[PDB]
Amino acid sequence: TPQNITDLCAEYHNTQIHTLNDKIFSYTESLAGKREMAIITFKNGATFQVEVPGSQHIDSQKKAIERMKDTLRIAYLTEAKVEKLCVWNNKTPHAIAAISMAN
Amino acid sequence: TPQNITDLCAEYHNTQIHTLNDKIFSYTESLAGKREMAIITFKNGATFQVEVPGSQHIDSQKKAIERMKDTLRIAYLTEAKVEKLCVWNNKTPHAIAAISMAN
Amino acid sequence: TPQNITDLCAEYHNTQIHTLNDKIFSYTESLAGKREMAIITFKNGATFQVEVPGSQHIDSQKKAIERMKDTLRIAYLTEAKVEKLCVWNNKTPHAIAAISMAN
Amino acid sequence: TPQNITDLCAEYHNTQIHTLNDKIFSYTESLAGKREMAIITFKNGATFQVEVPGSQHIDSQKKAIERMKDTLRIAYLTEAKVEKLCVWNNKTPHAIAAISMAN
Amino acid sequence: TPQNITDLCAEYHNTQIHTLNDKIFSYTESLAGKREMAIITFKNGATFQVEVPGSQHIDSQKKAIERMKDTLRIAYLTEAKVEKLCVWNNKTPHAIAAISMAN
Repeated sequence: TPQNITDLCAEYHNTQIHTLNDKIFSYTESLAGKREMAIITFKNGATFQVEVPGSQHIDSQKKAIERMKDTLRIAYLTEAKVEKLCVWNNKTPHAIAAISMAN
Repeated sequence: TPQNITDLCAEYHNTQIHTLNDKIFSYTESLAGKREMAIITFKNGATFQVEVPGSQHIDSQKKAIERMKDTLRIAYLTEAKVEKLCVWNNKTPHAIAAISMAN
Repeated sequence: TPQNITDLCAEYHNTQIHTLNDKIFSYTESLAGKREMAIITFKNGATFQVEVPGSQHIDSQKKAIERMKDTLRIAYLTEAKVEKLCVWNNKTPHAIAAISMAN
Repeated sequence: TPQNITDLCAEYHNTQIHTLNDKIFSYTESLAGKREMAIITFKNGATFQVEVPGSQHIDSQKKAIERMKDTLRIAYLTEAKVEKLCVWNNKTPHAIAAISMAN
Repeated sequence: TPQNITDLCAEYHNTQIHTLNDKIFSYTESLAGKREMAIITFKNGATFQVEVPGSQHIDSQKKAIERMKDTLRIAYLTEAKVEKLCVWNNKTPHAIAAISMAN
């Protein structure tokens, strides 16, 4: 086991960390057909999506997506302080793979 | 992959943007047969519904109506602040497609 | 589609509106067999129940009952003023069909 | 149907009420195989468990245990104030039947 | 049945206790394939993992796994303040089995 976000992130091909150290600026949640996604923003314009679940997503992968969106929300809403993000740079916007929180 | 709500909205036919910049005045919720839904209001009188799930409801779409419901509830209690709303104008009350939260 | 809590209650047969404009005095919960339920109490003395699901509920309704059980708990913990309650008046305690919370 | 914890407690035969009028002092939760449960405590030492969901249970019951677990964490974190508790006394510790939180 | 964290941990031999009497320093959640889990950190630099739901789990536990991720998140964001930890010792990072929270 990886022990940290950095180490975790290292284990995937099209990956990358962002070091935010700030709370999310906006949260968007879509229910719209094929657009069942959440998008987040930082005051610097850093925009990130939580992916539309696909069949490219394992079983394990899928639920734990619903959880990432539960997390984005409570963080957004409690005024967070996001540290870093692990992300799939091979998408626009960048796909959140993992989040790290620390005050 | 849309990077904001406005754009997202644009990917559809009976759609429309509301820019409120206000928290929900009221929140309504129901379990009575065939009217299993939620309804939000604002102090200008603008009312919006989260629909009762039916056919034209992808299973993934379906799970997503549920999360909307959690969302308008917590947003309601946390003294909200809803920037935008993508809605199906071909409904009455207007059908919530997506929500945008900005501070 | 109902536009508010009042015309929605009207859609139903053995219903009626109480308008409280007050917070929940007490909340109660049982996991006891055949009594898996919740009970609300208002300071004036008014008592209501979130009914135990049995045949008389449509599957969809069941999912709704759990969300209802969720809203009452949180409104309670928060001291969320409860505006109205649409209530099936053919049960004792009065069985809740819908809840309205206003600012 | 019953409209208070007292009437409901009494519908069962290996029961008793505890009147605490105080917030939960400690909250313990476990994923230990076969010991999937929680234990609550009060300041002076009273201990109660929410059971591992099995086969003396009725099923309607199985989800209602889940929510009891939810109610006790939230009540813990938000420093609640337990009015009452209905408990199966033929079990050590005391297995929570129902819970009462009063304003 | 166990009466406390100490008791429970006491039933396994590949399990060890940690007493922290501190609130979590960092919370890390991942949805990356084969890495769907969470990581928590203490300022003493103590690091813990909630395991990915593998073959060494019972279906009861899987549900509980979910719950533990819910607890850690609530505790983190709430400045929780964890007392003790009963952990699975034959792994690194040490994997959680049960938590105790007192205040």
